[PDB]
Amino acid sequence: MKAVQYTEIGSEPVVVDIPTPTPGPGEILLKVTAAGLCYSDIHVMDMPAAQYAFGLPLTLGHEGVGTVAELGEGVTGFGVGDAVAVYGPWGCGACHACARGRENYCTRAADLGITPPGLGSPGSMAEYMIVDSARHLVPIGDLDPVAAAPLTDAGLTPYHAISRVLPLLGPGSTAVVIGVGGLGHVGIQILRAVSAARVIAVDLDDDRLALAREVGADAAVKSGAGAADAIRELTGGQGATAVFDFVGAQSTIDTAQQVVAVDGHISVVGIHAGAHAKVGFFMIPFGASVVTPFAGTRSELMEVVALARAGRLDIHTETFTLDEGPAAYRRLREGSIRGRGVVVPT
Amino acid sequence: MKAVQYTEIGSEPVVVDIPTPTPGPGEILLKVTAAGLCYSDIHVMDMPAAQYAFGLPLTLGHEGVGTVAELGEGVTGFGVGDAVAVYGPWGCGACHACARGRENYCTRAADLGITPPGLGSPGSMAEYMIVDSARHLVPIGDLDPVAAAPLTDAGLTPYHAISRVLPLLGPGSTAVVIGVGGLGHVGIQILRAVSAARVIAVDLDDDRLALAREVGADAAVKSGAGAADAIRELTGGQGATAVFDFVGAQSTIDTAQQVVAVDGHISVVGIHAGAHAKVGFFMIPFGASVVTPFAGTRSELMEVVALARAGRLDIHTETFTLDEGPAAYRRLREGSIRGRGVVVP
Amino acid sequence: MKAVQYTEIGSEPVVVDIPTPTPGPGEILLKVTAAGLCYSDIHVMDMPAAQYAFGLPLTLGHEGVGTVAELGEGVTGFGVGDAVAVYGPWGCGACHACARGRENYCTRAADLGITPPGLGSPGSMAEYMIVDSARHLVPIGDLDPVAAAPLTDAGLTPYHAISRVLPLLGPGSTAVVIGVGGLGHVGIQILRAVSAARVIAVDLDDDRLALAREVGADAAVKSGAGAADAIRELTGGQGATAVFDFVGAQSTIDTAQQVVAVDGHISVVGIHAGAHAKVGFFMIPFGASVVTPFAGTRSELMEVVALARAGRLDIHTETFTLDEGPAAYRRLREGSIRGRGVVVPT
Amino acid sequence: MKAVQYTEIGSEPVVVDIPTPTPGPGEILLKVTAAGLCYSDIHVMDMPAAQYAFGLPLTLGHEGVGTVAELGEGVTGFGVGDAVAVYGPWGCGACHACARGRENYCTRAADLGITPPGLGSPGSMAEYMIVDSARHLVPIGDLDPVAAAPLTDAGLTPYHAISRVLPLLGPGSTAVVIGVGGLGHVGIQILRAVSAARVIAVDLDDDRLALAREVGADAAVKSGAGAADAIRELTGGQGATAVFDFVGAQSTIDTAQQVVAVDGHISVVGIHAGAHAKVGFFMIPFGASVVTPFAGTRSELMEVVALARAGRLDIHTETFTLDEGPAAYRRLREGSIRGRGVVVPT
Ligand SMILES: NC(=O)c1ccc[n+]([C@@H]2O[C@H](COP(=O)([O-])OP(=O)(O)OC[C@H]3O[C@@H](n4cnc5c(N)ncnc54)[C@H](O)[C@@H]3O)[C@@H](O)[C@H]2O)c1
Ligand SMILES: NC(=O)c1ccc[n+]([C@@H]2O[C@H](COP(=O)([O-])OP(=O)(O)OC[C@H]3O[C@@H](n4cnc5c(N)ncnc54)[C@H](O)[C@@H]3O)[C@@H](O)[C@H]2O)c1
Ligand SMILES: NC(=O)c1ccc[n+]([C@@H]2O[C@H](COP(=O)([O-])OP(=O)(O)OC[C@H]3O[C@@H](n4cnc5c(N)ncnc54)[C@H](O)[C@@H]3O)[C@@H](O)[C@H]2O)c1
Ligand SMILES: NC(=O)c1ccc[n+]([C@@H]2O[C@H](COP(=O)([O-])OP(=O)(O)OC[C@H]3O[C@@H](n4cnc5c(N)ncnc54)[C@H](O)[C@@H]3O)[C@@H](O)[C@H]2O)c1
Ligand SMILES: C[C@@H](CCC(=O)O)C(=O)O
Ligand SMILES: C[C@@H](CCC(=O)O)C(=O)O
Ligand SMILES: C[C@@H](CCC(=O)O)C(=O)O
Ligand SMILES: C[C@@H](CCC(=O)O)C(=O)O
Ligand SMILES: [Zn+2]
Ligand SMILES: [Zn+2]
Ligand SMILES: [Zn+2]
Ligand SMILES: [Zn+2]
Ligand SMILES: [Zn+2]
Ligand SMILES: [Zn+2]
Ligand SMILES: [Zn+2]
Ligand SMILES: [Zn+2]
Repeated sequence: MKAVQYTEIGSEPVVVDIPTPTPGPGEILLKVTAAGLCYSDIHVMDMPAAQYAFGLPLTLGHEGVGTVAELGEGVTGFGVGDAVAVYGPWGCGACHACARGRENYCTRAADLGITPPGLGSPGSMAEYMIVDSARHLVPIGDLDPVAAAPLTDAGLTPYHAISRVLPLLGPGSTAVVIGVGGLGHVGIQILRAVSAARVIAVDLDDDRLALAREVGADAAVKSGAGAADAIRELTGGQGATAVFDFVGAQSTIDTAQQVVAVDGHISVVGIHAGAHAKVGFFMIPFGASVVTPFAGTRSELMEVVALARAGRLDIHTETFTLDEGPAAYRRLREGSIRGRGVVVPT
Repeated sequence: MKAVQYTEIGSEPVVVDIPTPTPGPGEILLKVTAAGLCYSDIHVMDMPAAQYAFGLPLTLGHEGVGTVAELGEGVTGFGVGDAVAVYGPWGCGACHACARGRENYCTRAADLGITPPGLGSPGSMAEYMIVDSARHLVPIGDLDPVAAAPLTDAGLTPYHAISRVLPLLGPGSTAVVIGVGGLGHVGIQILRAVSAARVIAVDLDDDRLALAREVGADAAVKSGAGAADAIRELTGGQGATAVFDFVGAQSTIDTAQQVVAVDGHISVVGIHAGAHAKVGFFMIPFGASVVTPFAGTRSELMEVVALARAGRLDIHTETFTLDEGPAAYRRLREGSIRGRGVVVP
Repeated sequence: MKAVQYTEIGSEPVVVDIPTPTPGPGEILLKVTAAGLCYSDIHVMDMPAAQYAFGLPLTLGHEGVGTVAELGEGVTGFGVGDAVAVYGPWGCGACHACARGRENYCTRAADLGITPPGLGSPGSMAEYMIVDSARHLVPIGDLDPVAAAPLTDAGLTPYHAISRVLPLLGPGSTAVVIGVGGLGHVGIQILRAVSAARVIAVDLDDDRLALAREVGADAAVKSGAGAADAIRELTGGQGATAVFDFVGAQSTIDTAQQVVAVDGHISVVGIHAGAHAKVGFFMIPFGASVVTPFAGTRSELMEVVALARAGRLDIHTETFTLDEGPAAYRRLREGSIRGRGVVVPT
Repeated sequence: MKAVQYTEIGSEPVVVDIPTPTPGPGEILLKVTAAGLCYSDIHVMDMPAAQYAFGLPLTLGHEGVGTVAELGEGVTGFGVGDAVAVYGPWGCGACHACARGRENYCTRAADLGITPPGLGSPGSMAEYMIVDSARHLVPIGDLDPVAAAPLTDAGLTPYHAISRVLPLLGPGSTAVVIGVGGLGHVGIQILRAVSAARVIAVDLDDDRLALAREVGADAAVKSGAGAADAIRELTGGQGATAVFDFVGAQSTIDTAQQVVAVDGHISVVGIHAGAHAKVGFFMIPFGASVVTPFAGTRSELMEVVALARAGRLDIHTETFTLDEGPAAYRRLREGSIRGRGVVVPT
């Protein structure tokens, strides 16, 4: 089968021919119908040799949707042909976090050698992929696979981040979304669907601010030195109830701290090495909590899929073939994908 | 009346004779029965002239309990003689936070000129004190005033900090308490009363570790460079579900970040200027939230009082006269009060 | 001043001339700009002499909006001319419930002689009204008073009922609204604004089903013996996550029990004497909680006002003069007000 | 192997000799170390032929602890000899409830033919028992099996019931526990461990009231006509914040409604056919919710085990052999087991 793999440290990923895998006991083989590109793949491929720990080669893609092609021995709960999304952040399934579906916060996974697809195990950027267990598949019914693939991370991650503080986001609240890319453009829509928050989007790029308004942002602010003051002018001086920072650069985190309300929240979702919030007296408002959330829970993925099925999420995508996978990663690097890149095999 | 006031920047507070105040409309005059000393008073008196904004003179004391002495015009809901605790962090009463009793997070109070007693308005370190409104009094019934005065901040603040994340602190959880002083020794007891968390106390001083064990800590370990490893050995490598840092120095915040569990919590309660948690990827576990909480809510003060009345809080105090107030502040500075200092007028 | 009062047990309310009140210390005099009619007023006026406890005469109206006309001695926080809504369910202000703004659940109010306007104290169906304390006023800014008056009960009560179980109403959930009148037509809109629940409206009257669809219900079905089966067909056999019953008749409560999901919720909001849910094993699904909520909290009223100001609530009203107040009550009795009746004094 | 089975409708269970089962793929064979008797087994054996649906014969016992004896094909995560408690209310593992560990509220289990051990599948009152999946085992380490077996239902069920409303049970709250048997005597202890609620225990039997005080009840009240007044005298007239009714007879539910506070909670946990709360205006306080909870969640079982391991639960038991199993059921019927009956296979 055809796959896109990271094969050499510091090199672009390549299209390869590798064996179609066979599912062992408990496993499911999917025919991949769509595989999302996430900017985290760029972080992974930019790691120096000393830090990179996912093994080579690595079939990329941790945003996967497919149809069940083959059931491993003992698997029930799915039939051949069933359309499914892959729950990405695999946990041990047994610990207290996993018992609540919070496999994203499993502390046993590392020691047990459990790695996610596209991030230590073979990913979805291939004609076929293996899933370890039935509990990591969520049915999507007749959802368009191209728009469904991003739900598994571009949807799941903002959904989880928002869910952690949803009780704060009542009528009269304001939520700031910083970074209107793959995650952020879905984040805006989740906020509109599950809360009555007023949504202010922030981006460097005017076309991304246009995208923000297209997907339901109430206001759009240019990122940079003026952003904090502009956001404060929009919130009447009180600041924003919650800031969801999908960039996570020091400058955006600083913006977030300068605008968050007393008893509000900053969610640092975007990853920029070294960047951090400074949470201490006189540096942040009283009661304003800060967290770096990770991925999301099993039930949260189901909820994201339910939003999509109800017509609440307009996922902006551009489609690529497997052959175009490396080109798509170059596009993601340069910031020229308006929303989420999605590879559609064959 | 006799009062203890901060009167000159950089100087020790002094015992003064000033007029007994008279309550205006809506106000209540209390005869103070106990006034707690909080280390925040030390922070206030150490502010340089450029930062200090509470006015001079300032009658100290933001931990106050008393008996109703005089009702201002229009006040009902209290009779003369009623024993009451003063809710300290006065808000506007009208905004969305205040409407939920969360006057500690009122953003309108500053612009309206509303300041708390002992921190801009006259405090409880005096024979009498004024309270602005009935909603800032909580009845304490027959609670011993000496043990009650600390409830208003030493109790309230940890109670609020713990309450923010109480749903995390189920059976099998671990809570670390750093700093077993006024706040911390009450924090341990609140954790034991309202959760099934295992409680690990941390302090510099071995006598404070003994205090921690006396008030129900499951383990008590020495603060400093070895504390993170010692705490991890106790938690089996998984770390602590929540860390309540009542010191808030950079070294204790660093300890907190090195021990907090995935999806846990750090509450930076103690105040040390410039100190901060560094909340970013690779610097803290996934899902571990960090906050600097402030004071507590109206209903939280009532709950603290209810814990005290039920016998769940053994408040360790040392009692001082008004005349000894300045000496008590010196004792607080040097760290020689085992628990909370309380002035009794 | 002109007022509408209940003056004789069993008789229609009457238009009267009574003294314009003067505010004592702590009180505020409002010039009433709009006064809502609630079906609870019908329940009150239908009480026999032995049950009726609100005193005669009683100026009706517990849904009040006005402008501050006179400040009593010592009142600050409001200026003359400020547009305000009256928080209805007055409590003691001092107990643990009141300290959280939950004056609706105050247990001390009765013993202290504290009664709400229109329900023991003089109401808003008059040119002027007294409010006991500043904490019972919420600013409405430039909101149209006619559409604002219903927020104080038609908005507040459903808002509170929904808020009690808002965490259940995630994506994929279904909420049933029974009774699309004053409360119900606002309840539908609150559900759409603060949740991603699919909303199924139920009413006896086809025109009310049309109203339900106009204000955003996803489906609207006829009440009665077939309603439970029709709702189950819409929910795929799993039943409804939550049922908000704004009728509260035995037949509607029975419908609610026959459709509620496992681990769901029934909120019995409507008042029909003797009617009750039967909460016991084999009579209701496992984990399905049932409550009779009452009014709402101070912060909830502020949130309702915030929804209205954000354009999320289209309040359907019909306007009456004070002189038409008794006629409006006859209209409410016969069920011919499409939404909420509102008296506008002048 | 020896087992205790219900074999004939209306007859006492019998000691039988049946084949030792062998684990199929995914299954685990446990050597049973302790098997709890629950009064629900009495309800099951009293069902007429027309209602009884669990098949005959049925190996009783849905409170099971054991050691891993044999691993089925594919099972890892447990080693032979590991001490484990069985999570009883088996669900499908895949639905939204199950994804959160809430298999107790699974709606798919019935249609998939999934039944719990002792309640449709073979139970723990045998020398060995099969568990369907690793996710239904929770490690107990060196916990005494006799005191551990009741945790799986006598602990789990009250724990779940309490957990549903734990935020109500702050300092100053009162919780009433009605019925100080298997469940109730553990319920008291959970309340003391996880809340600062004052606990009032209610029972018919003075020896059970003594047991209540032994396990930490603050007060003990004789059940019956005087109980409501006695409880109100203890709560100062305000009533009880929460009532956990482990009897669920009409008289105890009536007591519960007569004592529950405004904005409180009644949890009807005990099963008495036909008995129900009457939740309607004028029949219950405003805001007082009522539910019939069922079993508990996966993570709740882990928490119960954690309480036991921390020394917070003193489980009162009487031990029986397998041969004495039928005698133990007679003892349970007559109400002569002080706490929980536990069979220990030889
Ligand atoms: N925490 C998690 O679990 C998690 C999960 C997935 C992705 N991520 C991270 O989230 C981030 C976003 O991922 P993506 O795939 O959406 O990226 P993307 O490249 O699709 O989007 C980036 C967006 O941010 C904007 N942007 C860049 N710098 C900005 C600034 N200084 N101010 C405002 N806007 C700015 C860009 O214009 C673009 O709209 C990445 O760092 C990724 O690794 C985190
Ligand atoms: N956030 C708020 O709303 C709020 C409210 C009140 C007080 N505070 C702050 O809480 C802090 C504690 O106040 P207090 O009155 O309890 O102080 P205290 O002087 O009574 O107690 C300090 C305790 O901390 C211990 N300690 C000091 N340095 C330590 C270290 N590095 N590691 C471990 N233990 C250490 C001491 O040995 C002592 O037991 C102060 O900074 C105070 O200003 C905050
Ligand atoms: N719990 C509380 O705090 C609270 C507060 C306010 C009002 N209420 C009560 O809520 C109820 C609704 O009040 P309102 O002012 O909205 O009434 P309304 O008369 O404006 O609306 C009643 C609606 O219910 C519909 N209806 C009547 N019987 C029905 C049935 N069997 N099935 C379906 N629909 C039916 C009518 O067609 C109408 O659309 C009243 O009983 C009132 O007393 C309760
Ligand atoms: N909801 C669930 O998921 C669930 C789970 C397990 C058990 N149960 C049910 O819980 C109930 C209790 O089970 P158990 O095994 O603890 O029973 P048990 O026989 O061990 O205890 C019954 C206790 O209730 C007391 N009692 C009986 N009638 C009473 C009355 N009128 N007032 C006060 N006390 C009274 C008895 O004296 C005894 O102390 C049973 O009905 C059982 O079926 C429910
Ligand atoms: C490398 C990065 C992957 C997150 C993601 O799934 O996008 C992470 O593990 O934090
Ligand atoms: C000066 C200090 C006071 C805190 C306290 O009330 O103890 C603060 O405002 O943070
Ligand atoms: C009299 C009635 C008033 C309800 C309402 O405010 O509509 C009640 O209190 O039940
Ligand atoms: C028969 C009974 C079993 C409850 C239990 O597990 O004890 C029920 O299904 O409710
Ligand atoms: Zn990603
Ligand atoms: Zn795990
Ligand atoms: Zn202080
Ligand atoms: Zn305020
Ligand atoms: Zn009404
Ligand atoms: Zn009250
Ligand atoms: Zn049972
Ligand atoms: Zn299920």
